[PDB]
Amino acid sequence: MKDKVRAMRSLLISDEFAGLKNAIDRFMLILSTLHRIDSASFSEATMFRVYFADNEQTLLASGQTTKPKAIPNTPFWVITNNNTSRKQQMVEQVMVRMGFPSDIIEKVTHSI
Repeated sequence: MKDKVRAMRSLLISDEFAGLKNAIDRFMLILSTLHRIDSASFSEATMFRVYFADNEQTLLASGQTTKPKAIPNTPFWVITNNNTSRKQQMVEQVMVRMGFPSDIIEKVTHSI
């Protein structure tokens, strides 16, 4: 887990992440990165209100105004009809389930 923590820390100080001025894109890059780091763990944590799916329609079936969006470089979709607080909670839920320690989770969610 220490190397996974290191990867999330590396994201937070990366040029790509720093350049993002909007919460939605930071949210998305965080999710993409979590999947990159451990796709199996990410899959379990997200497929476990429904926030995530492996297709757009499932999320539209949950609600027509959920504004589902594809998580880049993954097979997954996430609802985006939400504020930054809710985005933070979603990322926390995922990262807790994937086994991350709270310290890095706080830094990652605060960055959204």
